[PDB]
Amino acid sequence: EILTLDFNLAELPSAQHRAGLAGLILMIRELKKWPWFKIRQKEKDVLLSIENLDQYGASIQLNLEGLIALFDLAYLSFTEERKSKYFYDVITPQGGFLAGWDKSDGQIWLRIWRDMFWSIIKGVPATRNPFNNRCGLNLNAGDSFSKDVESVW
DNA sequence: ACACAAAATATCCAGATTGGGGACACGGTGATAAACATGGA
Repeated sequence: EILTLDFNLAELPSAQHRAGLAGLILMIRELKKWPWFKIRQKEKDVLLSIENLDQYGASIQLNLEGLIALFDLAYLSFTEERKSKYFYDVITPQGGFLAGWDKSDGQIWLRIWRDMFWSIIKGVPATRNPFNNRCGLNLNAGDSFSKDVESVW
């Protein structure tokens, strides 16, 4: 189906509420700049359109497939191997649009952001339950997850 | 027992010299613990 949402910045009580709006706008724009997103739109009829973009208000329209694609991009994770200084691997999220803008030497700035994300915001195992299962998937292979999307939808 | 008078001018230091030589710490350590919050069937 089609689901439409509208939001205003004059009623949000927390700054993080306002920050999330810009974050999701950037995520949608990053989706709009990926060929595989257009391939998904052509095949599964993915709907994700920003209607109103002004100083105060915001509007969005999306379907189930668009939400699934957004979740796949945002919650993409991979596996990294670490050696003590007897081997151990650590699951690390991809980072979303951060990889698309980080051109620094070795993406060391990305490393700091990834460490904080797993370490504090995601200290609860909940990131790991969601993050580890998601990890290692291939977008080009059509891999997707929708068990959690149904509850959110 | 009466009265009168009770000091005046010159001068009050000159030279040479006021420290020198050596040294201003050595080692060992610079806290240790206990006091949780969210998920799926």
